[PDB]
Amino acid sequence: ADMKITLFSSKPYWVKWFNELNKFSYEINYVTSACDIKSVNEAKGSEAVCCFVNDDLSKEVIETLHSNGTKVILMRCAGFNKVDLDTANKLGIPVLRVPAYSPNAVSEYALSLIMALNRKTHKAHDRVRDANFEINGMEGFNMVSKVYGIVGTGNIGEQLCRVLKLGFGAKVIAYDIIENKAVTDIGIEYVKTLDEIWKQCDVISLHTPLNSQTKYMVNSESIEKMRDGVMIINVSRGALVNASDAIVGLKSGKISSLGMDVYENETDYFYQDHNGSIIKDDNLSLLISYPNVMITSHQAWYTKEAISCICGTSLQNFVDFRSNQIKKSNLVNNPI
Ligand SMILES: NC(=O)c1ccc[n+]([C@@H]2O[C@H](COP(=O)([O-])OP(=O)(O)OC[C@H]3O[C@@H](n4cnc5c(N)ncnc54)[C@H](O)[C@@H]3O)[C@@H](O)[C@H]2O)c1
Repeated sequence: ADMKITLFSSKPYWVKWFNELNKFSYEINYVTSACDIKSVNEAKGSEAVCCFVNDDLSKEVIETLHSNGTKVILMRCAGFNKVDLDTANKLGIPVLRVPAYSPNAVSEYALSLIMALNRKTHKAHDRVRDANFEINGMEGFNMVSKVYGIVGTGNIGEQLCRVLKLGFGAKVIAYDIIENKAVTDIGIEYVKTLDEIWKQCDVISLHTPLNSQTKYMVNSESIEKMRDGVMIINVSRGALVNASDAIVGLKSGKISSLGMDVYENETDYFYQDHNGSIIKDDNLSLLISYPNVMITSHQAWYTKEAISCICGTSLQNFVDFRSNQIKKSNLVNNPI
């Protein structure tokens, strides 16, 4: 019990890294299933549980977890939108996240999606595999010929700004409620209203969190106000884009391409192999089938450095918990 971790939403990459980095003699119970009320029993007698972005740390499961001997929750990710902190606080349970995995991983993936919808290397790859070497349809653009707008000049945003403005010499505009200095210091200009981003930008990448303001940022109102042939990247939170609006945009031609590593109803799909079963989500089924849409299963973060840091940090969180030395930066809630 005292040294046992039950790790929910296990996959081979989790096992591989958590073992490699487990230098502290911890017993790890890897559960393939996700942490929901049907699964929370598997943690019985486990002092610590480790969860990921799509686990269900709801009031009831937390209560069960506490009523069965677990005392610390380990978020092996920086997000916690699905953890009822209040239940945890009242039960004296710390939740401990990994606030800082390499943001370059997410920014350079966002670039990846741009390059891919641009030069269409996947399309090329799918054709050549079928012995079709015709390149009609794969005309791209020089990177400097488009105006990139970044919404959210934070930790990931800032990086995408550097690589663009610095690596290609492109014209880059930012919209943010604050104003990251690193962005203004390399001659990138901020616009006061998003309405300017639409008017001026050819490819837009979103790097804000999801909140009552940013939700459905991309919708019919804004899509209409956008340029023709706009490319939209979104590797942040799926709900920044109203997918059915986005489809209308794509159908009517207003939107040239769409790249998303995240999706509003992603919880019932990502990370799992569901071949042979009908996706019942029609927007998601359609987006996947459209030929100018990149949809990937929330993997922008998955580099060697990011997952090494994630696992190593969660394990470290456990040892900190037990030496009563929790790092302020990793404690999300406030238990008694
Ligand atoms: N694997 C993945 O796909 C993955 C990995 C890490 C982070 N993310 C997502 O990327 C998003 C941002 O990442 P980050 O680490 O750079 O966060 P961050 O705190 O460093 O930056 C968030 C920025 O959004 C700015 N902003 C501008 N307008 C805003 C508005 N109207 N409402 C709220 N914020 C506004 C804020 O000032 C802030 O700087 C996160 O929401 C996170 O969910 C995805």
